[PDB]
Amino acid sequence: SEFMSVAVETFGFFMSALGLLMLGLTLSNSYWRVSTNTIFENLWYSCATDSLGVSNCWDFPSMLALSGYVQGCRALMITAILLGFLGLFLGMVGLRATNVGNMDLSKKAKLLAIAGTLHILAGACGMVAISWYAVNITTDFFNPLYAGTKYELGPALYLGWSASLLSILGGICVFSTAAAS
Ligand SMILES: CCCCCCCC/C=C\CCCCCCCC(=O)OC[C@H](O)CO
Repeated sequence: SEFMSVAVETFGFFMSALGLLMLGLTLSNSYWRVSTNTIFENLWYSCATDSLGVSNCWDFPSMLALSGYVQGCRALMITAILLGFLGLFLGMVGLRATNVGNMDLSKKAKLLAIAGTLHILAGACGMVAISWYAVNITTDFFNPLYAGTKYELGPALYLGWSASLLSILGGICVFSTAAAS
């Protein structure tokens, strides 16, 4: 019975770590959306590939981010990564075999529950940011009246959606094992 708890604990911990790492990869990924020249943007840069092949990038203007949804998506992604770091750290200390200080199993269980919640919240923040970003792009693309540039969903959004799910599912596992102590 103890093996099963440890296995799920270990599994959930590595899932959370994987989700956090991918969240960081998502935030720094160049392809949040691509013009259906060729324009591709993330939360930080707006770029353009001119004929033929040459690509240039400019910083995503802060007023544009503020007047839109980008600055909000920035805040949710940054929060998610910070929460995931706090969760990874506390989760690492909360593992059964871990000897950082000299805490009993009960104190470890409390830490795992906190770490578990942090990963769930991190996945939630990432989930909202990706979805918020995605809906804005999708609404414009399928709008006949929309005169502006139309974008496709970028690969990073599928990476972020996966990352968030991994964080949530991982956090659930860690939290479940914590409740059993
Ligand atoms: C174990 C966990 C490991 C993974 C966790 C990694 C956390 C950091 C990764 C990405 C954050 C940075 C994303 C890219 C930041 C770009 C900053 C930039 O150059 O911005 C230019 C300008 O300010 C824009 O307007």
